[PDB]
Amino acid sequence: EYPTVSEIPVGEVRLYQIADGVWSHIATQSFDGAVYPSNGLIVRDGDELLLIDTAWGAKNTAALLAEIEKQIGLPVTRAVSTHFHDDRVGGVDVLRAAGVATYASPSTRRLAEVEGNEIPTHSLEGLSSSGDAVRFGPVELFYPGAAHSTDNLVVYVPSASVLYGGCAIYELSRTSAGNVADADLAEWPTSIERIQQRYPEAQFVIPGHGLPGGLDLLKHTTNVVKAHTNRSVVE
Ligand code: NA
Ligand SMILES: [Zn+2]
Ligand SMILES: [Zn+2]
Ligand SMILES: [Zn+2]
Repeated sequence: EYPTVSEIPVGEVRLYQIADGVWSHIATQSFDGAVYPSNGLIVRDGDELLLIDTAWGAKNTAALLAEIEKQIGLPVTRAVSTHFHDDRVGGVDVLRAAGVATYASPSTRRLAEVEGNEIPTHSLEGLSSSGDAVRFGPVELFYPGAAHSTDNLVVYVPSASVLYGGCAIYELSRTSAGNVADADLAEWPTSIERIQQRYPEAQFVIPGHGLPGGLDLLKHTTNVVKAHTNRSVVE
């Protein structure tokens, strides 16, 4: 029942409840002449909500806020962007105008500024070096090292065993490398292994784009990334 790319008109946002107090948000965007889906996370935070990632642009993010109020009815009070690309920070200004406190690591904030992308307000401490983890409300933020980008964070919800990999993790249907312009292809498998070693208890794994699955999304991603490094597509 997870919504697929052809099931979400561009400009609309769907929510999917993964576990008690955990939802993903799903939006779509035109990119490279195709239409791509994109996931973020919503985590219940007492009587408030913690948002992970925007919905890829101002229009989608406004629709995300409206859909959250329609379906959940609790206020989004904080948001964390997991890397500097537009599918993660595009819409930060909308969140800020809606009273959401926006956060990213210093590295993400700097890279967003260099790229010309929206810059989250707050700087997350303690995520500078590969292997660093910090608790942030009801989630753990983890910097596994460079992968899809040098700044990419992953997010674990310990109460629900939900691992949100962001764009460092590919859905199973993705057979080839996606947007790797800013990626560290050489470190990506090592970074995935750090994720596997830290969260072997994860029951649900949410990629940055596409269908959730289990922990075999990690090995699938390593396989695809390694094939790309070797100028190969297998699947
Ligand atoms: Na709180
Ligand atoms: Zn990206
Ligand atoms: Zn992405
Ligand atoms: Zn595979």
